[PDB]
Amino acid sequence: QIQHIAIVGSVHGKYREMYRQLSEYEKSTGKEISFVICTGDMQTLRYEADLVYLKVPPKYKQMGDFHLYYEGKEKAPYLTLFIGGNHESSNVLLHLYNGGFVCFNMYYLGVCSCININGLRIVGVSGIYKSFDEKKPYTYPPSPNDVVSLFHTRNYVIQMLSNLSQSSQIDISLSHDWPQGIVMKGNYKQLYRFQPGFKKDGASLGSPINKVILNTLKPKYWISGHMHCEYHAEEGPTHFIALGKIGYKNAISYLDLPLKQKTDLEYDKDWVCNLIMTWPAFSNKAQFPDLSYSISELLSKRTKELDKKIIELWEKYIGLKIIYDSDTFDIQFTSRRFYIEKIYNELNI
Ligand SMILES: [Mn+2]
Repeated sequence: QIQHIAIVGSVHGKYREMYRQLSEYEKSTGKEISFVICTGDMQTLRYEADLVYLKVPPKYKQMGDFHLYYEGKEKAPYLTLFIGGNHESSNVLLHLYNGGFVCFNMYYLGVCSCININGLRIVGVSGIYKSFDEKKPYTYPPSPNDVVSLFHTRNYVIQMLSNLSQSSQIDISLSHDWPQGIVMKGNYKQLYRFQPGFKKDGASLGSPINKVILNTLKPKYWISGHMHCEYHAEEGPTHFIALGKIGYKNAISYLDLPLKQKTDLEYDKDWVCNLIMTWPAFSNKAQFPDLSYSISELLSKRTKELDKKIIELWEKYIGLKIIYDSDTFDIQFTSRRFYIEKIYNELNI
């Protein structure tokens, strides 16, 4: 009993083409896709006004396909999970920094999070690395002046994710840009001949944030897009897989994993606990996180009984199953934060 998981690189707003490719797999092979994982550059523009938040070179200022799905004209055939890249409707993703459905069957994992599906634990890290923004807080509501900085990966996600492999392993981890250094742990020679532009960065190619996270959690798989190429490498127990951009053949691959239990998309318990316990750092809706707080210290307060109560409270107000919610994203921002704050305050601490 195996589950077939589609892994996708950069979409660049080409959804109909991606799904058309995907259905041509379930027929060319007769295999069934359990679900789809996308590693970024989703460009989830709802309508024209969102073009403001899409940082792209001029020739790529396009609406793409997403809005058809947002309108209901098109329907995603597979449950599709994704993180943010460097080309996004960044206002939408900020509204959903704590994750959310952008439309039917399309779930954004947020700035970072861990989810559960079919007995798997999947960790996501959105964005790309620029050193000058790694300590920048998020400002809310989103402003057009932040189009250039919103998609940069913050350092704080390291602390948010670091304890996640304490109780069980991490099956799959996603990022947009590559973990730094991992280019050297594969056939980088074969790569360079095909991508001469990568040679210059050397071992420094990729994100140091993702490097730390990979080393700390050592997932079974690490999947990245962004680099417009196919690539494999091995860092200890972790299989690295890089994917190209939709419209080209290196863009989609498939993971045939053992399916132990079929199980709906669910919030990860440990992630939920971290999410609740770090609330004080995120209590200012205008500017977060507040790094006068230590994410680590806040998370050191996790105890078994506390975790147990959190999961009970989460299950009550929100539910363990991640379900589709068609409320406008600004409502979902406020709503999820309302319940996070409620749960924390009920712990009495
Ligand atoms: Mn990219």
